[PDB]
Amino acid sequence: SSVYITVELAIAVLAILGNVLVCWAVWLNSNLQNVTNYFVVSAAAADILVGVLAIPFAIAISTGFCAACHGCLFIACFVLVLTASSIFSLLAIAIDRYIAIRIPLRYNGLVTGTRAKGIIAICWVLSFAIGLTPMLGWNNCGQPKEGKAGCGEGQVACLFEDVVPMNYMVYFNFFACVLVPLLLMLGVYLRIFLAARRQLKQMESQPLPGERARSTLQKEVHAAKSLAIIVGLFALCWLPLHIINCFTFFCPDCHAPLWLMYLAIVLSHTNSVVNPFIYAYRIREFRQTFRKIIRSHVLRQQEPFKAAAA
Ligand SMILES: CCNC(=O)[C@H]1O[C@@H](n2cnc3c(N)nc(NCCc4ccc(CCC(=O)O)cc4)nc32)[C@H](O)[C@@H]1O
Repeated sequence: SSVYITVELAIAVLAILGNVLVCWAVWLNSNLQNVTNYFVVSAAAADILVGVLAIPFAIAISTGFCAACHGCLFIACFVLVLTASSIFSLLAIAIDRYIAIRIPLRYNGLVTGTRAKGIIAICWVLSFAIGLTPMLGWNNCGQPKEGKAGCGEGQVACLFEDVVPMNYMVYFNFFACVLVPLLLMLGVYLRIFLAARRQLKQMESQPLPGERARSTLQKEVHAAKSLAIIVGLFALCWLPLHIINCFTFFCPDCHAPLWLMYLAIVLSHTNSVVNPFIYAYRIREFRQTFRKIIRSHVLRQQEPFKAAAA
């Protein structure tokens, strides 16, 4: 459906705009320049690449244009590399927040700029490795479906499920790229929520009653509700599609309809617009820099059209 195409491109636009806004905001505002926001900006940079490249490629993965088998496989693998990078760098934000809340005394000496650049280098090496695995031999290109070839000789209708094996999708891709990060981000959230709960408990003993503690609680509560949003949206966005993959593979009896496939693919991509944008938006310092960039842009654009009194 062209309804799928337009929704897909609408999301691609929002993915670029929101995340460019996050990258501009960190580049302009001096106060936003800390190690946490290197992770935020890396997730944002990975989201831009999803919007600019991965989403267009994922549309071609549905249109079924005629291509060589491995060339079609190449396009599908690149979707996987670019989406994985967006997941792994989002996970880095979560891990950074965990170390901030659990070990606040040692955070600065521990999460240094050199180490942060190392963590995101690993994210890409991970995304390349998992995403390009089907290219090294784990593919369906041994038996190209030539019945559908009206394609030329040695060409196939370029479909994801045609070229990418479902045992790779379920055993490797779903496990490594969705479930494990989701389980870890959930783990991180539960611990951050726990710390905040225990903190409030010990303030109720009121030995001070507390003002150093008062802000600590506010930090932990803020971090708790931010990570609830990250994880909740991540699960809402990525689980439906991958469960369908487990549906298709683990249950060869029972297949999902076409409209449902598109909806799930679209949902998978919308994680790139909301994560980590909503996390960023939730910080007041991000929100006020957003307002300044937007308002400045609108005023610089509208001023030539604004007539003086005479
Ligand atoms: C790292 C995580 N990456 C991903 O999950 C990314 O890969 C892609 N994807 C992961 N599973 C899948 C998946 N089952 N089908 C697709 N498209 C194919 C759509 C489709 C296939 C077959 C048929 C029936 C054939 C016919 O009779 O006409 C119709 C539509 N893309 C995926 C997504 O773009 C995601 O963002």
